[PDB]
Amino acid sequence: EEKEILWNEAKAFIAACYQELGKAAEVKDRLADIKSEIDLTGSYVHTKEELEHGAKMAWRNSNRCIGRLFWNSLNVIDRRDVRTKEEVRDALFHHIETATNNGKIRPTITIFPPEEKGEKQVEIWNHQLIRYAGYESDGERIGDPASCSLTAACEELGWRGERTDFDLLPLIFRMKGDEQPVWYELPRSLVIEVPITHPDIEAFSDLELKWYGVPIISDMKLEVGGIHYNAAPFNGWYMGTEIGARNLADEKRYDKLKKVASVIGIAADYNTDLWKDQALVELNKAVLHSYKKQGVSIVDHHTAASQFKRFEEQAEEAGRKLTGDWTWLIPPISPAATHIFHRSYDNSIVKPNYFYQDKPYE
Amino acid sequence: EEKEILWNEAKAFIAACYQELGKAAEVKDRLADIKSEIDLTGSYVHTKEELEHGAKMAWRNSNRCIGRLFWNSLNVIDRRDVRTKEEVRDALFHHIETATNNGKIRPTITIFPPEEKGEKQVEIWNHQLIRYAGYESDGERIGDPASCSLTAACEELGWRGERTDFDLLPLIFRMKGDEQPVWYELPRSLVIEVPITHPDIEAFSDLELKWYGVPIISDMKLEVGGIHYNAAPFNGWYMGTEIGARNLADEKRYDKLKKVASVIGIAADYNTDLWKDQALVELNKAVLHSYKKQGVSIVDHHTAASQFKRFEEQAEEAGRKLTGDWTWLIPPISPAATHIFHRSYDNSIVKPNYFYQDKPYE
Ligand code: HEM
Ligand code: HEM
Ligand SMILES: Cc1cc(N)nc(CCc2cncc(CCc3cc(C)cc(N)n3)c2)c1
Ligand SMILES: Cc1cc(N)nc(CCc2cncc(CCc3cc(C)cc(N)n3)c2)c1
Ligand SMILES: C[C@H](O)[C@H](O)[C@H]1CNc2nc(N)[nH]c(=O)c2N1
Ligand SMILES: C[C@H](O)[C@H](O)[C@H]1CNc2nc(N)[nH]c(=O)c2N1
Ligand SMILES: [Cl-]
Ligand SMILES: [Cl-]
Repeated sequence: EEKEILWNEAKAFIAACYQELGKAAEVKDRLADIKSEIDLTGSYVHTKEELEHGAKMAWRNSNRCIGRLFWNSLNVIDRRDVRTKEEVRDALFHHIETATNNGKIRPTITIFPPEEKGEKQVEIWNHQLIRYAGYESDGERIGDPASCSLTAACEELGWRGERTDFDLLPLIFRMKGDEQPVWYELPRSLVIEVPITHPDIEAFSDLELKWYGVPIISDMKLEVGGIHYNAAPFNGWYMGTEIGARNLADEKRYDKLKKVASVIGIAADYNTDLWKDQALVELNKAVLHSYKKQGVSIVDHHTAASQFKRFEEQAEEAGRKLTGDWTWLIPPISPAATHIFHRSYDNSIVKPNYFYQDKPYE
Repeated sequence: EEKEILWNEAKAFIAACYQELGKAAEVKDRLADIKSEIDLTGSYVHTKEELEHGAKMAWRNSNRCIGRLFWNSLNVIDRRDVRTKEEVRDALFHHIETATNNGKIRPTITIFPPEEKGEKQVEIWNHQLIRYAGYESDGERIGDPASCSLTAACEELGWRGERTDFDLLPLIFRMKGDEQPVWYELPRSLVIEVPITHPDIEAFSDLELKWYGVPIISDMKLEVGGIHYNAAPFNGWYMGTEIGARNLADEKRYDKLKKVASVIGIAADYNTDLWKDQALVELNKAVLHSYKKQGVSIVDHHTAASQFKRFEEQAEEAGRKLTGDWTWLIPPISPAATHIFHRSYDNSIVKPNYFYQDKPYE
């Protein structure tokens, strides 16, 4: 019946995929082959065309992503051939280099071997391939609180962070058949970072803020036609509010709004002064300016929502229903200044798609 | 069976109301009386205590309101005695005067006779008792677009607006048995308005903006224990974002952000400059400053969310489940700077409550 779930998902995906690719006449023969393959082996293997179009459909179906206009130009790297930890490590280094593209970011996904019987072949422990460490030791908070748990697990395995506020975590992943994950320090030449400065306020550099160029999510499973690719990291470029309203501003993250208020010269004393809102706007302006100045791709939330509107129009023109999660699509600053705020969205789950999965620590 | 819906809602309300009022032993006798009264007359009449506590429960159950901490201090005015249009007009003038309270706003509801067999006794055409007119005549837009339809209906009945951007609409309501509503101009001495100025930027007054002091909603039905009070206007004080992010900023309302940008001296040319977000913050700061300076009650969205957090805590302490609509509770500026953004809310409908109802025009 697990086998039954597979065939049913398989029928649905192939029919849809081949219809979109102009190959509907080949559906019959392909499903035949697949049915025999499940019969004998307990699974089936995607063609390169299937896998590529499946990852692109999965992005197109991600209800929580404002960035979907560009779903059809996803760069897909097929690494179902990897068998060793060195090959996995090298494929991850490669994804970083090719996605970064000297700052002109290319949306990319690298796909590793799928689960076999719910049994992972490769288990990545990172939440993003590039992320900062976090520490908490009797009172003292250093770095990114969101990474405390993973940082502690790494330090169990013999790594030691320098305890700056921006230590890069090592890649950490376990292979099927190994008891402990291995880890590898990232080579700094592969990692672009951006110092945060403000276009008008010189003192803003006194805060000594920075962020990394490319968010490479490695904590989600790609599901395509009943095959579960648990290890399949993917990246876009940032929308500036993710850095300036959330990573740098949230009280449970870097918590910088009182420091931002002080450097832009406003009091942080009275709710009615709206100092938090003012500080959020100047911090977000600094983040966009800084990425643009350094030649690293980024989009502001107004341009992003306009692109998303085109995505909605495109879907209607193609006869496809649109699904979305309004609570994630609205940006955290000036949401009502976007068209998204003023309409509603059907939050149904459609596959192929990406699904969150929790880590072995945690 | 309509009679059956009534008794069932009646049983539920009395039991709950009397439990909260420490009167649970009187439930049996009261329900008995009520059952006979429905038997004979097709309905029942609330005691003054029931009606007052019911309106207060209905506020406490309004999922979309961030202001519910103060539900138990609602001022309830019982006007189930009115029979003429002059009495209705005078009760509405009175609500304005007593709610305004010289600027120290008192949350108030005036309750008129309920529907009898779905038959209204009094039908108020206004959406708020104080609101600005709107006009559109081949290209030319004047005043509040949200009021175009109602403004046109009034001008059918012989009223004529001066066609400023801030004409006050007349009260307009129909009585049972009359074919046409009547209308009455508001006396300006009852209506507080606030000129919008900025605490730091002198030029802001060049925009010649103003808003009215008190939002008095007259477009909703109060439902209490199966009795439908369609005419029951109620007011709070404003949260500043309602004026500055929505009434004055929205493209389909007064649409002032490009004018705000020009007067605060920033360019309105590039999405990445975040000029809309900057203009929204300065406009919202001006609205709070201006209401405070004039001595008219208002709350900022940060203080409001903190009060709402106390409302959540109070509900837990009392053993009551909390219901809310996250999509309306988050403020339209800096939503993620409030605790509301970071939790989830059960959007179930609980009665007594307030329910939207559409107008005869429209
Ligand atoms: C190309 C530029 C891209 C931008 C600007 C963009 C923007 C975003 C943003 C702003 C979010 C919400 C984050 C939050 O509010 O917490 C998000 C979520 C998401 N995006 Fe995109 N995205 C892009 C590319 C991609 C790509 C290439 C994929 C996959 C192939 C993807 C899949 C998703 C998914 C699955 C989520 C939900 C993540 C979760 O539940 O934790 N996005 N995106
Ligand atoms: C005392 C100060 C009050 C404040 C600051 C307040 C604040 C607000 C705000 C900000 C909204 C959302 C408006 C929007 O985003 O579109 C709202 C909605 C609402 N409030 Fe309150 N409120 C207060 C008092 C009251 C009172 C006294 C009642 C009734 C007795 C009430 C019942 C409601 C209802 C029913 C809605 C939903 C309206 C709709 O669906 O159109 N509120 N409130
Ligand atoms: C490809 C991509 C591009 C982009 N610009 N942003 C994103 C958003 C990434 C992102 C960053 N911080 C936090 C999250 C949420 C993490 C998260 C956590 C939990 C518990 C569940 C769940 N579904 N998701 C997501 C992804
Ligand atoms: C008592 C009260 C106090 C306060 N500070 N704000 C409010 C919000 C009033 C308000 C103002 N503009 C617009 C709306 C929404 C009107 C509205 C329209 C439709 C179609 C449905 C529906 N449920 N509601 C509500 C009410
Ligand atoms: C249904 C959809 O979410 C709709 O556009 C809502 C958005 N949330 C809202 N939130 C508030 N505060 N006021 C509104 O009028 C609306 N309309
Ligand atoms: C379930 C609840 O709405 C939750 O707090 C959400 C709020 N919406 C969100 N929106 C974004 N963009 N990112 C998040 O991580 C969350 N968490
Ligand atoms: Cl991030
Ligand atoms: Cl209003």
